[PDB]
Amino acid sequence: RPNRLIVDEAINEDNSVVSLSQPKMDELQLFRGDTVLLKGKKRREAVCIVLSDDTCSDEKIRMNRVVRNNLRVRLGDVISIQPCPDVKYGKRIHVLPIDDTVEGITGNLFEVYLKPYFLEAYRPIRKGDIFLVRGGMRAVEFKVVETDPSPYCIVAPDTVIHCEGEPIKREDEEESLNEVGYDDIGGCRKQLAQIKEMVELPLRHPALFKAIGVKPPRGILLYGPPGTGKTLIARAVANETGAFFFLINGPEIMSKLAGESESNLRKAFEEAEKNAPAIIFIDELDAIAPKREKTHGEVERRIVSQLLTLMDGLKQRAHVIVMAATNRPNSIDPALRRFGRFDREVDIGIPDATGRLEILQIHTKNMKLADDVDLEQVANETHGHVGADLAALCSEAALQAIRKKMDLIDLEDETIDAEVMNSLAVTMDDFRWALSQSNPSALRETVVEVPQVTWEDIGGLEDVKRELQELVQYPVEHPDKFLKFGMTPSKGVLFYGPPGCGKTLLAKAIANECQANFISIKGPELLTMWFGESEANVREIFDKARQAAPCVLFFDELDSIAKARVINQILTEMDGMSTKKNVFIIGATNRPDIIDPAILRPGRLDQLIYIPLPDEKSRVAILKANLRKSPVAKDVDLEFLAKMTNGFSGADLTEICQRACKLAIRESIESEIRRERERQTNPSAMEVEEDDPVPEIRRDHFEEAMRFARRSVSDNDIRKYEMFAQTLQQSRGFGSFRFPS
Amino acid sequence: NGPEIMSKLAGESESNLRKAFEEAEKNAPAIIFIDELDAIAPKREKTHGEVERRIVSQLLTLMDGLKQRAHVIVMAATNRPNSIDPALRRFGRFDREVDIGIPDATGRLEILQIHTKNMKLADDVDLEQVANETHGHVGADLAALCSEAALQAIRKKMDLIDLEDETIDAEVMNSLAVTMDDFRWALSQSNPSALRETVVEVPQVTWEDIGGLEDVKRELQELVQYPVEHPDKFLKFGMTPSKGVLFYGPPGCGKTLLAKAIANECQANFISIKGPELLTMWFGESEANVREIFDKARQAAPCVLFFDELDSIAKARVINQILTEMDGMSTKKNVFIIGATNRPDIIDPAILRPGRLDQLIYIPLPDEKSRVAILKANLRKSPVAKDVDL
Amino acid sequence: NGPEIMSKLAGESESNLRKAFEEAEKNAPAIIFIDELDAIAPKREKTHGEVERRIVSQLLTLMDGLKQRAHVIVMAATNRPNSIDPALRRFGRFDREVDIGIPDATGRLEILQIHTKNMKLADDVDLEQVANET
Repeated sequence: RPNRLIVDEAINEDNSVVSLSQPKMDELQLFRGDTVLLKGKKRREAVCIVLSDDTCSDEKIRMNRVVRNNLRVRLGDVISIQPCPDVKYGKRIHVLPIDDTVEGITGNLFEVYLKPYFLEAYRPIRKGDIFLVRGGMRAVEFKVVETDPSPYCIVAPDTVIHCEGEPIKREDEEESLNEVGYDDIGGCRKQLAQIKEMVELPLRHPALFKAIGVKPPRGILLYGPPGTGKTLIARAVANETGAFFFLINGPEIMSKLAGESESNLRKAFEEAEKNAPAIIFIDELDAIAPKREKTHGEVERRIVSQLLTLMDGLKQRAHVIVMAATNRPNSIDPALRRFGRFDREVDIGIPDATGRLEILQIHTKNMKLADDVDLEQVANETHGHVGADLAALCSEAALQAIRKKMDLIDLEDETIDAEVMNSLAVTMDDFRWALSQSNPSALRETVVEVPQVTWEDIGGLEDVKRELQELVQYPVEHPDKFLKFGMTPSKGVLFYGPPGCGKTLLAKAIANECQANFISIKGPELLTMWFGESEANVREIFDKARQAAPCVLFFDELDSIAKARVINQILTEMDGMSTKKNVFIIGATNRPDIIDPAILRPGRLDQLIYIPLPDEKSRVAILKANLRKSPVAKDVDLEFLAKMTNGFSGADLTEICQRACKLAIRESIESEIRRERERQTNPSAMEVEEDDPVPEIRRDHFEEAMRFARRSVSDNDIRKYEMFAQTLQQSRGFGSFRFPS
Repeated sequence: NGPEIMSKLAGESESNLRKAFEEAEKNAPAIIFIDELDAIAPKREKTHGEVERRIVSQLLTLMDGLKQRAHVIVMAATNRPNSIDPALRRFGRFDREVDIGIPDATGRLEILQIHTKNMKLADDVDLEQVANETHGHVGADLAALCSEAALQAIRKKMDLIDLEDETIDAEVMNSLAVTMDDFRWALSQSNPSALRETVVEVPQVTWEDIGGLEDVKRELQELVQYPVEHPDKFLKFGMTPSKGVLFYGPPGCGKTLLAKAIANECQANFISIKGPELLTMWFGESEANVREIFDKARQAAPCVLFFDELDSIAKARVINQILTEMDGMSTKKNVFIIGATNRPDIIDPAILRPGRLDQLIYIPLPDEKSRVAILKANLRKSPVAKDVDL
Repeated sequence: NGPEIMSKLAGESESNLRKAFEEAEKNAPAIIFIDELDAIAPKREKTHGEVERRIVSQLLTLMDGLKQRAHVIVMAATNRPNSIDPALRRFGRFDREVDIGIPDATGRLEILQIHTKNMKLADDVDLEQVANET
C-alpha cells in the first residue's frame, strides 16, 4: 500500500512543510497548496503543507526537526502522509510560551513573533504542534492547546488575541510524555500480545465484530504480583489507539464518605459513556471488594453491590470494557467472577530471565553506562525480582556510583560543578554491589517459564528418553494423529529411584525439548499445606498450570506427606482435570513402596519409570555439565573419571567438582596470602608480570579431591529398587507367543 | 435484580421492593423474577448487619401477604438451595423447586445451534462432534466458545487483513466461515470449563459392553428393572422392594461399567460419586453434607446413586450419615444405592445389615465370552485390520 | 502524632491528615513523621469498625498521590514491620526500611554520655563499666 515512507534529514528552514516526490504526482493528484496530515508515533499527529522537490529520495521524506519531534519520529521509522480536505480558517488558537528562553519578557510579544511569521503561506497548525519562532536571540516555541476549529487551524492576522494566562514550565510536557507506547513495557510480552488480541480488535473494529456475532469481552482481570506496572499496561493499551482512559483508583473511592462513593462510581461509569468507546481501570480491587469473610461493615457490601450493578448494567452498544488488577484471583468477592462481569483473566506474572533484559533496558535508557556493565549478566542473575525491584536496583546503583565519588564531591562544593553531571557512568561492580549486598527481593512464589537444561545434560538413558518422548512429545507435537485412531493420551508418569540421579534434571528436559511450560512445587512446599491444614489449596496451583496449558507440573518427593490428607485433594483434581489440555503430572519419589496405592491406580499415574544410577556414558556428561562454568586444564581427563567411579550417584560427583573447586580456591588464597607477604620488598622489579598461580583447576586438585569421594546410596538400596522393579510386573507372565495362520 | 436493590440506601430499598410488588397487582396476572436471591437473602450466618435482616423480613412479609386472587407468582434463582435463608423455604412462600442443571450431551447440541444461528459455517464443522466432546460446559461457556472460534477465524485471516486497510473491505464480511479445527483450537487450547459438580443423565453403555455374567444381569433385572417397569404387580401380592446391593470383587472387572448398564437399560437417571469425592467430606469434617446429594437424586427419582470404593473411608464418620439417610429415605421412590468395593471384609457390618444393603453380588474376573466383548468394546474408536483376531 | 489523629471525631481526622499533607507542600522539601503507625493502621485483623479502614485508605491515597516534584518524604515508626497493614508496605508507598534496633555495648556508652552531660560525676564512676554491664 503506497502510503508509508521513511524519513531522512532535510536542508530547508521553512516550517509545517512536508516533502513529497516529483516522479509520483498522478497517484495523489494534490498540488502545492494543499494541506495534509502526517501520521507519527504513539498516536500523535501533525499537519503540514506540501513541498514538491527533487532533493528527496524515492521512499524518503526530507522534513525539519520540530514536526519530526511532533510526530516523534527518528532515523529509520516510517511515517504516513494523507490528504485532509477539511482546511478552514479559525479564531484564537491559544499560544503559550513553553520555553525558558523567554528571558522574563512579558506582555504583548506577539507583534514580532506571530503576525509576520504565519502569513502568505496558509500555515496549518494542529493542536499540540511544537513549532518555534526565533526573534531577538529568543527561540520561543508556541504549542497551541485550544483550537476553536477542528482539528487544525489557519492563522489569520485579523484574529483577535486572548493571552491573559502566564507562561508555564516543563510540567505540561511531562504530562504528555506519559501518553506512553508499547515500547515502555517489557517483561510481559506474550501477555501483552494476548491482551492486545483480546481488546484492540474489538476496539479498532466495532462494526464487523458485532456484525459477525463475536462477543466483546466485558471484563479483564489483570491479576498478578504487585509492582509490575499493572496500571501501566492499561494506559499502554488505551493510548495506543483511539481509546479514552479513566483511572478509578482503589482506596481513593474508599477514602470518601458514606454514600458519596457510590456517586463517585456512578460518575466514573457515566464519564465512560460520555466519551468514546473507552477503558476504565480499577487497580487494587480487593481494597473495594475483598472476599466475603473480610466484609465487617455494611458500606463495603453496598459498594460491592453498586459495582456489580454498574457492571451488569452495561451494553453491547457502549463498547467500553473494564479492567482490574489484584494479586491472586481468589482474593476477590466471587460474586463478581461470574459470567457477564469478569469472564476473561490474564496472568501478567513475574518475568523470566530473557524478559528481564528489556525491563531494565527501559530503566537504563537515560543513564550513562560503562563498558564492563553487562545487562545479560544481570539478566541471568537475579532470577527472582519484579520490575519495581529492578527500578530500585537501578536507583541504588546510581546512588552507589554517586557515593563512590563523594570523596572529591565535598559538602564545601556549594555550587555544584557540572563535570560529574556529564562524566559519570555506573559500572559493573556497582550493579553487583546493589544486587548482592542490598535489595532483598520481593518474591517467593511459583514461576512459569520453559527450562533450559538440554538433553545432553544427562546423556544416555535412551529408554527413558524414548518413553518420555512417546508420553509427552507426541501429544503436543502431533495432536491430530492421536485422533486418527483415537487413542486417549495418558496423564503423567511417576519417576522413582535413588536420591540424586537427576530426577528433576530429567523432568525439566522434556519440558525444554517440547518448549512447554514448567512449574515446580517441591516436598516442603507440599507438606506446608497440610501442616497448616490448607488441603483445599492446590486448586490454584492446578489452574495456574491450566492457565499455561502446555505445561508439566512436577511434584517432588510426594511420599514426604506419607510420613504418618492432601493426597485426596491432589487426586480429585487430577481426575477433575480434563484431558484435552496437555498438562502432565510427573512426580518423583525415593521410597516407592510407602506411597499411596490409590495414586498408582490406572487413570491418574500409570507408568512407573525407574531412573537407575547413572551409567558410564552419562557420568562423562554430568562431569562435562558441572564443569561448564569453571575452567579446566586440557590435561585433566574426564573419560577416565567415568570408568573409575562406577556406582556413584549423580548427586555425589557433583560434590567432587565442588571439592576440587574448593581446593583450588584454597590454593589461590594461599598464594595471595604470601604474595603480599614480601620481605625486603623492593619497589624495583614491579609486578608488571602477574603471578596468576591457578587460572584453572589442575589435575592434582582433582587427584587430591577425589580421595574424599563417597558413595551416598548403598548397595542395599539399589538392591531394594531392583526388588521393587521385579515386584512391579514388567511382563510378569508368558512372553513370546504368536497368532494362528 | 438482586444486587440492584442492595445498591440502594437504607430504608429506600424496602420501598423499592414494595413498588416492585405493587406494580405486579397494578398489571395483569404477572411474574416477578428475583435473580441472585442469596445476595439479598443469604444464610443466617452471613447476616452481619441489621439491614439485610430487615430486607429479608420485608421480602418474607411481602411473600406471605399475597392472595389467591392476585394470580401472580414469584421466581428466584440461586446456585444451591441450601444457600438461601431457610425461613423463606417454608410453606406458602417457596414450596416448589426445579433444577435447571447442567445440560447433557444431546441437550448440548441445540444450545450451540442457537448460538451458531447468525454465523456462516463450513462443512467440516460437526456440532455433534463438539456435542459429545466438551461434556462439562455450561451455556455461557458455549457462547464464549463460539465467540473464541469467531476470533480464531478472524485471527487466521489477519495476514491479509492488515492495519493499513483502514476502510475495511466487505469481502471478508460475506466470505468467512469458521471451520472445524478453529472449534477444536478454541475448545482444547482455550476455554477452561466452569464446571466440576455432579451430573444427572442416563448413561449410554449398553449390555453388550460386558457380555455374559447372565446371573448378575438376571439378579439386577429382578432388583432394579421390575420395580420401575412393573410397579403395579409388586402391589398385587405386596412384596416390598429392596433398596440396593453391594458389588464386590477384584479391582477393574467392570464394576462401574456394570452399574451404569442397568441405568441405561431402565432409562433411569444416574449420578456417580466416587471414593475421593466421598472422603473429602470427612477430611474436611463435612459429615452432614450428603443430604444434598441424596435429595439431588430424589429430585430425579428414577435414579441409581452409585458409590465407589466406599471402604476407602475405612482406612482408619460419614458412614453414620450415609446410613441414617438410607433409613430415612422412603421406599416408594425407586432410587437405589449400589456401592462397590475391593476389600469387602474391612467394610462396616452395620451397612450390610438387612434393611439397607442386603444382597452381595460377587463380580468375578471376566470369562471367555466376556473378554471378546471387552476387546470388541475398547476397539470401537480405533480401526482394526480384518485379519486381527480377537 | 499517632493517637492524636485518632482522638478526633469521625470525618474530621481525614481533614487533619489532608491539612498535614498540604502543609508539607506549603513549605519547602520537607519531612513528615508519623509515630505509632499501628495505632492508625494496624493489621487487618484488628480493624473492627469502619472508621479505621477509612483512615487507612485516606493515608494510602495521600501517600500514592505524591509527586517526584514535591521532594517530601514520609517516615513512620512501629515496633515490628509485620504489625502494619500490609497494603501500605507495597511499592511506591513504603519501600525502604531501616532497623534502629537495640544498641550494643559500645553504642551504649555515648547514649548515657549524652544523659550524664549536665550532672556532676565522681571519679569512681566508670561509664565503660556500666557499658559492658546492662
